[PDB]
Amino acid sequence: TTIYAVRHNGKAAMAGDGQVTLGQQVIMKQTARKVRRLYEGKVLAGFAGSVADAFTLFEKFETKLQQFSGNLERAAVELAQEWRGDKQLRLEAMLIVMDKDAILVVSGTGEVIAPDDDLIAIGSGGNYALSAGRALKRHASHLSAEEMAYESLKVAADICVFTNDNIVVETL
Amino acid sequence: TTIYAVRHNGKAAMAGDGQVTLGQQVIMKQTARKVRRLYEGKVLAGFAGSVADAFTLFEKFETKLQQFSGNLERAAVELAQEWRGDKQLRQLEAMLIVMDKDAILVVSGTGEVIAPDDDLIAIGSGGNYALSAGRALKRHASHLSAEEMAYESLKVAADICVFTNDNIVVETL
Amino acid sequence: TTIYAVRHNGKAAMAGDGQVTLGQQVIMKQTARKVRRLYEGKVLAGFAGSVADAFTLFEKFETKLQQFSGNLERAAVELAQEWRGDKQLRQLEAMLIVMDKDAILVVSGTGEVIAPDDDLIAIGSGGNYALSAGRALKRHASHLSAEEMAYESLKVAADICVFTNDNIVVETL
Amino acid sequence: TTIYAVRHNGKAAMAGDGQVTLGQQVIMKQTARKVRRLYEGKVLAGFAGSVADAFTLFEKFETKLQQFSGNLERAAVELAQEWRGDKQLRLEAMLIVMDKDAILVVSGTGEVIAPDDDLIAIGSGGNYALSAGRALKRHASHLSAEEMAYESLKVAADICVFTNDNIVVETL
Amino acid sequence: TTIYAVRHNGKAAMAGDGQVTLGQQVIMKQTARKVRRLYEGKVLAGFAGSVADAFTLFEKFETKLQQFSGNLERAAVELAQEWRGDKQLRQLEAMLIVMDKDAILVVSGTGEVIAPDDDLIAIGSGGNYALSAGRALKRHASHLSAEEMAYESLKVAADICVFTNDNIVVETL
Amino acid sequence: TTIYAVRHNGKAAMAGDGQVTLGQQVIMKQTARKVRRLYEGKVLAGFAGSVADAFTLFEKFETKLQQFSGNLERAAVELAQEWRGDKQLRLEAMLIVMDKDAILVVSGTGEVIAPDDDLIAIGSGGNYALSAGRALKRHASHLSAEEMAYESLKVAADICVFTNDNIVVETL
Amino acid sequence: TTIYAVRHNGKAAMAGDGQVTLGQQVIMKQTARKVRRLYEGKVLAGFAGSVADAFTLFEKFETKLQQFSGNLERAAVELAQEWRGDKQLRQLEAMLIVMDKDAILVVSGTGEVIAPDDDLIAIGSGGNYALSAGRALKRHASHLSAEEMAYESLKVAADICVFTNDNIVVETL
Amino acid sequence: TTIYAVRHNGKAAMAGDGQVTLGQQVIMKQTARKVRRLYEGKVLAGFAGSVADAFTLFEKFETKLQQFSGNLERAAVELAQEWRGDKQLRQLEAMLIVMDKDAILVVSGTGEVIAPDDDLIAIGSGGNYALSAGRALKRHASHLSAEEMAYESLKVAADICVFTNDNIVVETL
Amino acid sequence: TTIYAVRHNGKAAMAGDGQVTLGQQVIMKQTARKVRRLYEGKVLAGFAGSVADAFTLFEKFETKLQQFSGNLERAAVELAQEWRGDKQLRLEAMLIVMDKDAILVVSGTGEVIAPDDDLIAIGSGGNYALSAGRALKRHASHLSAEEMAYESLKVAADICVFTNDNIVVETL
Amino acid sequence: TTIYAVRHNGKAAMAGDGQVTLGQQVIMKQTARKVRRLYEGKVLAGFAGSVADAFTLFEKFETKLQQFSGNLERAAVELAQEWRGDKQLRQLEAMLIVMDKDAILVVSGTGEVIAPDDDLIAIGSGGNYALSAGRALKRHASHLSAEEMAYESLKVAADICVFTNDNIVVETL
Amino acid sequence: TTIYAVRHNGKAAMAGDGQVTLGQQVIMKQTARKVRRLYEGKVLAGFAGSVADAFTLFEKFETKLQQFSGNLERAAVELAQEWRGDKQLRQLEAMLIVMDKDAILVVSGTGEVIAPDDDLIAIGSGGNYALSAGRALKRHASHLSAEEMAYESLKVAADICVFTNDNIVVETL
Repeated sequence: TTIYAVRHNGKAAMAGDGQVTLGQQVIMKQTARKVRRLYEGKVLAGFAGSVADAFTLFEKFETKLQQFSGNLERAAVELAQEWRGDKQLRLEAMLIVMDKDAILVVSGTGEVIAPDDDLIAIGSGGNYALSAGRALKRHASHLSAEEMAYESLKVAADICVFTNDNIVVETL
Repeated sequence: TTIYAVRHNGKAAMAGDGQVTLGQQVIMKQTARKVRRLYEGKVLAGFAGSVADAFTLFEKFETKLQQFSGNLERAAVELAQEWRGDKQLRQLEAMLIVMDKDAILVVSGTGEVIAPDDDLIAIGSGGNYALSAGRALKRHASHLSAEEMAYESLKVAADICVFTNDNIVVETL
Repeated sequence: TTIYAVRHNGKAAMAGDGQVTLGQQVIMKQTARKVRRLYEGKVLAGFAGSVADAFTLFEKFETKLQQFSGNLERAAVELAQEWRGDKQLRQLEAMLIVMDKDAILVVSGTGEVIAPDDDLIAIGSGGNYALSAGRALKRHASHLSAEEMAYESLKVAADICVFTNDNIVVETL
Repeated sequence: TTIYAVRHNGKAAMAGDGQVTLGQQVIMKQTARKVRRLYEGKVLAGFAGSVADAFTLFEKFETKLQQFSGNLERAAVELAQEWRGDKQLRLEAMLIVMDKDAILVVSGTGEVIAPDDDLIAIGSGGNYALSAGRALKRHASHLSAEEMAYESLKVAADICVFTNDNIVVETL
Repeated sequence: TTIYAVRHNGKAAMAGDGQVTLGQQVIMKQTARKVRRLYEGKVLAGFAGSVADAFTLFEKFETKLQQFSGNLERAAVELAQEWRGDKQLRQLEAMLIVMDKDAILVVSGTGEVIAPDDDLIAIGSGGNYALSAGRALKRHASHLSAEEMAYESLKVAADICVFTNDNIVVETL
Repeated sequence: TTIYAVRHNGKAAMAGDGQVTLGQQVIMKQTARKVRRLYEGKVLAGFAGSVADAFTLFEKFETKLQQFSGNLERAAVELAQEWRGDKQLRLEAMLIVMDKDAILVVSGTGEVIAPDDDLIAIGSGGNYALSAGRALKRHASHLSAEEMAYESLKVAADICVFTNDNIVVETL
Repeated sequence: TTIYAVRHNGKAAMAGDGQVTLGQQVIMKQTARKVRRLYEGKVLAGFAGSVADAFTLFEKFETKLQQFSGNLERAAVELAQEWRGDKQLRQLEAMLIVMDKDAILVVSGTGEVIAPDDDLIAIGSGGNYALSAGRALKRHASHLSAEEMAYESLKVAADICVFTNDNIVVETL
Repeated sequence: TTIYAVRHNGKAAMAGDGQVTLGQQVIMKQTARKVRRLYEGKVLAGFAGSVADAFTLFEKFETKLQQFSGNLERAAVELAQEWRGDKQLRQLEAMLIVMDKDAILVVSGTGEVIAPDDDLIAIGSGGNYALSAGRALKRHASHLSAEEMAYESLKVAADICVFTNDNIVVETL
Repeated sequence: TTIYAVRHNGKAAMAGDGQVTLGQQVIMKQTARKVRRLYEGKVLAGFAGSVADAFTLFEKFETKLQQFSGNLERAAVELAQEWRGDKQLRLEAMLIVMDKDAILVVSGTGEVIAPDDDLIAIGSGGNYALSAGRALKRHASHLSAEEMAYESLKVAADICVFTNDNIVVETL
Repeated sequence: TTIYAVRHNGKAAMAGDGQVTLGQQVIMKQTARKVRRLYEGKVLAGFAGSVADAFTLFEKFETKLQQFSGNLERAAVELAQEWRGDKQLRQLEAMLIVMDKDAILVVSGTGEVIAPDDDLIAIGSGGNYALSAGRALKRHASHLSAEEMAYESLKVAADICVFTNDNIVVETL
Repeated sequence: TTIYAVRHNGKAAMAGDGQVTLGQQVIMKQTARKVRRLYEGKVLAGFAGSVADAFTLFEKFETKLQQFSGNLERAAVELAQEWRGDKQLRQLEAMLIVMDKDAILVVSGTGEVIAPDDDLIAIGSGGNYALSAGRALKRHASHLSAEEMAYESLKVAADICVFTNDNIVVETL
């Protein structure tokens, strides 16, 4: 799994692959959709874990956003301390959220991280898309956010055994 | 244990073996019936796991279907979230297979709800072998019926997996 | 990694993928060729482990093929007891597969030598998936040649195993 | 540690960082030189382990090259099966070698790998420089091999805690 | 410990040894009686674990026998899902065996409920040894009564299992 | 620790040593009293664990005896299933109880054991006093219960590093 | 991570780096600000763990600062016994550091509360390296202010600790 | 940490060191005060463990003393049973030392309440060394006062144990 | 397995059971003979391990006895340091040897132990026969050495799950 | 086991207990003599391990005492590097203690050679307890001879260590 | 153990403490001399580890110096390769410090030969603390001599590390 988000030239994008793996060994699905639209379509979210846990956190993050009038950082922080508060969800998959202004990553370890260069990724191949995204932002700034997100996922897909090239890109 | 569901040529079939193994070493039963009919004969379900856990998850799922108006996909996800929260029923190992005349779904104890792209999938220790046979059969032997594909895929899994025998029972919707 | 051999209808074939994985996570190569021709082109061999160990065992097996008048079964067995006798290669978890015009054999670090009952067998991460596909094709698609069978069996394994890709090279005898 | 090699437009390069880490926790040196010239300056080699093990393998690889008249692949293969043969050196650090025609990676696990796209890397941050190098080769082919090797190391340096930005680039 | 039940030729019997072992090393008792009569004498039950857990499960099973009009199969299944539902007894590795005039059932901490295909089954350390003896006697010594079969099966297990002695008590129905 | 009980010739006895060991290595006390009188002096009890756990179980066993009119076996059984029921006490030290008619051993594993020959023991050296007690009952039946209990403890004391010879014998 | 506090020559300072590391291998952020101002700007606090836990403990400590008339030592101690009393934060291996105009305190998941003997202390991965630098500067470079001391101590730690960078933010009181 | 109590020649003294160690490797404080006065100066108590756990157990013990009319022995046992039941306060590692003008007691997290036969005892990582010195001193150097024996025994423990220093503070009743 | 030796009233005896257990779970033989005669019938030996290891040590101990003219202690000591010297035999089963004058126990850990009271035992139930043998020597000295050895084994047999009552007693 | 050596007031003594323990649980001997006289009676030596290893090291040390003109310190050091150089005795966790009229030395499997700062040292399970007693007696009971000191130090250790008894044999030089 | 070498202002100094610890818990010596002079007073060497291993590696290094004509760098690398090959002398834990009037070097048991960029470095359990102090001193207290920096850096390490004491001995070239 790899989910990469990038704000570039007033355009925001988030791309994800489609592979689902069981027991770190077998492929069970190739066409999964891991990028979801939240909060009246003003937030692009993604989760590197299971769909049951993803939907549970997506729901709790939506009520936090409605509680704080779309304050992405404050909603993420209280979700993180609520997430760590739960017996069951306290899980090493990470959450990535993004509105028109900020990007954030929320981990089960309670870390809330905003990227320094408006680009970040999660999943088993996230550091590979992050590596390609940074080279693209510096040496290929003529690419759009959607193009950057797609090429970074494609780079990580050829490296990560748990990330395929069935890449879907969502724009805000 | 190997349970396999396939939708082919307008028919739906779910097969399963009958071996019950304890301690990953000893056989105690050879003729178990692992494929059950739910929701007044409209849902075929099976469970890789124990009997009491199967009946528990079977009841919660049928309850979910009546509450969600027969929506298999929405009931499977809600059951998955309920399954993960319950600390007594939480089995990362166990998996659930369900199928109606329209869709097939697998509910993981890890919380994953998977819909097969090719309308065939399997669970259990030998499920990936039946999955391999079924894919080959759907491609190069499409003349076989759904219940024939289900039986032949279970037969291949049984000759490879030590926890799956050839006492195969096929249920057709 | 997946390597699958099949002797079907007077033909022999051995196919392998091309993916090389490090640390069970990262892909370093996609177009590796793991099926090597041995003994004046009369023998096909494959190894599920590393390149260094593959060559070491290939040369030793080639030696004993000259030593035993090209007798695959006896060359395989004494290679197996020397393999186990070496303090180096005893720790290898990968297996070796060899075939000629008349026989298929698998040699292991366990000291195993297996002739398949149906003239088809596989090794590697997804070998059991290609084996299931091959057995289903052998029974319900016997019109396919050995070259198509080995190729189609590998693609089924490639779509399930995360350590096996579709860059499949089929070497026929 | 990260050592990245790339052949591009008839030019060959290999870059390495300078950080040395003890116990995966403390930095002991920042200016180490990890890229060495072998075989009359026709081979660029690098090792992701300790300098004693690096020099030992560098010496055995030089005699193999002189034995096989510069056959990089045949020298690497017999070094790998000799490497696995040794009681002590049988070690999870990897070796990278490169002449004017080929690039190779040799692991203590006996793997001899030639890259598909004339670029590869080793070390704790090697997959990050590999990720940036592939995005650069596709979307910034106007860069030279030396420039590509330097930017890939710099990308991996900002990601890997064991890789610093004291990057030295050697060209063949 | 070994407890073996058999319904053969219109008779039912359940036998158990008497050895109690602590720490898998030391014998504390030799004449324990592990076969208890339940439900107005119409049910025989045995537990391979400790006395405290045996009584706890015996009373709960006796409750559900009154609750379900003496239906063994359904009382066993809901006892199995409550057993698994308790944070206490979920960790128990021992199994429970129950029988009446018409059925034999084994309930486990795994949530298992198994009806034997041949009306004979066993539990405990040497249950598989008594099971093998019972199946051989069922096929080649069918003239023996259920009481002799259960007794002879236990003595075979006692001569192999270090945790099973010859102080065997056969309770017939 | 070793606590041995024996009924012999209408006389009942229970003997215990006095050593207390911390961390299975250091001696902290030599004069501990491990045999206690319960239920109006009609029950001799002993516990092979800590004094806080001993007093807790001694209290729960006394109320069970008063609830069942001195039925030693029924009180022990429901104590055992209550003992296993507790989160904290569910402990590998064992309990030994004895009235004028029966002897019982209750373990944290839920085992309730009456001896076949009216003699039994608990503790790290219990099997050694049990071994000597059985040889004494067969080849030295002229000894009293109190003498038998004392000599069995003394035999176990010279063998078990956690059992000293400060032996106190209580008779019913 | 490294956070170092020092009260020297009538001044108070607390400095921290900016590196955030995941899995002890990968850097996700370089410009984090881990020194937060508390209690109407009269208290500086820092946490070596995650952001969620840092805020949780910051708000609880701020509560007890109002609750105890701004008494750092007593607010720290009762925060420590509540921290240990929570089944959540008991498992936290990181420590908390707090200071006002008169005292410096470190609170741990161990239940520890330590006032430094020389009005200087540090926490985090490289805290002991900044502590050593601070003590050497306190003895042989007492002319430096508390702001320069805390800053220089962090740079020494940054050049040794792989989890501490040079993006140091010094908050003075 | 080493705390040692001795009653000798009509005087009672309890000594302790001042070293606070984290991670069994690093020193953070050298002048801690581990011997506290309780129950209006009539009880000397110390705690091998953390500060927050010490203050928690100190408060529960003083509460136990007021409820049991100053009975040290009955309060120590009741505190021990309360300590074992509380899953949040349960520390098998930690130990508590208490002493009045009549008795000395040690309360273990394992639940043991020990009264010394020779009216001297110690707790902490270096307690057995101070215990060894104190026994030798009470036998062959009885001319020393109780506070002298307490200091000299701590001084011997400090030169042997790496977790105990010579910053010894002696409190006399 | 239990092998017990005792010198008593000028008579020497060594008794052993007959049970052989595989994997600490299953009984494979009930009539094994574990007490062997060595050195012209002047030494009674026993081994608590496998028959292949027993015969190997029995042979090496016989040549040591012939080398030292029947010095039981000196032969046992050099066997023990030779035993620890071997790569394969360096094994937690113990050896027991006995001539007309001394009894010794030799462990794979290099311990050579002569009993203080002319009686000692080895095997999984050795401490139980040792416990009964000491009570018998003190409170039933009218028994012969052969009777004492038999009753001690019989006591250990009813306690140890790995020791049966097929007891053979050999006298010197 | 405890062995303690002391050179005090122109006298030298080495004392040891007699308890032999197997499996850290059971006592096999109570009157063992672990202090052996070496090198024409001019050297006392003791080993905290097994008898076989004690003799092996005793003979090797006696060899190097002849080899080095009875120089204890140099014979000890080269014995230490040969001890570590042997693949056998490298795994020994016990230590060796040697003394003559002028020096005391401890040699370890770690390769350690230590001369005590105060001419007294101990080895074995309770060596640190006898060491503490010896240091207290050296400071506050200097009138005792070396023979009484070594004897009294061992009895203190015997009353604390479960692997050390009171059957103490004091060998004077 | 902490050994620290610094070259400053035309002078070279190497300091070390005197604590010897066994089992990471108990002190056996407080006045050891860990800094040795080699190569006829031209080389200062120290060893974090045991005595016998120090003398062994000291001898092999001096032999390497005579063979390489006093070349510290070439002798250190050759010793490192020799150290890794010897399976009896291979200590991943141990480290070696050497220094002449020109260079400083550290030889790791992991095989690393490091030359400090700032001409100061340290080894041992508390070496990174002395390294932190020394860097701060070279920057903000350059007026101190090399032997003063060596002592003060060891003094800071000793007050933090539990395995390093203040019995510091400084050797100057």
